[PDB]
Amino acid sequence: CDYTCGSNCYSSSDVSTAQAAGYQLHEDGETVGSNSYPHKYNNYEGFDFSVSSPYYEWPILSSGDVYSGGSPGADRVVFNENNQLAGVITHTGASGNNFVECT
Ligand SMILES: Nc1nc2c(ncn2[C@@H]2O[C@H](CO)[C@@H](O)[C@H]2OP(=O)(O)O)c(=O)[nH]1
Ligand code: NA
Ligand code: NA
Repeated sequence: CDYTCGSNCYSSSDVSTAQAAGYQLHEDGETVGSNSYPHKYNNYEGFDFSVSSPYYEWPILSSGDVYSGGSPGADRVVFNENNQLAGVITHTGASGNNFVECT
């Protein structure tokens, strides 16, 4: 696994595919789903991302398909304004409504 979010296993191609879809919607000024993804990720957790902000979060799904407006699940891809990958985060293993980084 390139990224492990709890029990979910993601390759760098699964991440690139998810990011490309979130980035396109972001540029278009449109969102999908009841929680309106993609949307800004503030970095309250204080992850040390090596690319610049602003950051946006978009769901990445364990099933392998691109998020298509249903349940976002626990996992997210985080990307910035230049379509650079910041990281992959999850609610799995985090307390409250915080996130932890996938490893
Ligand atoms: N845990 C977490 N939630 C965030 C972050 N950025 C935005 N959100 C949350 O995502 C949702 C969409 O904006 C809001 O509930 C917002 O929470 P706050 O209301 O606390 O800002 C972040 O860095 N961490
Ligand atoms: Na809009
Ligand atoms: Na809890």
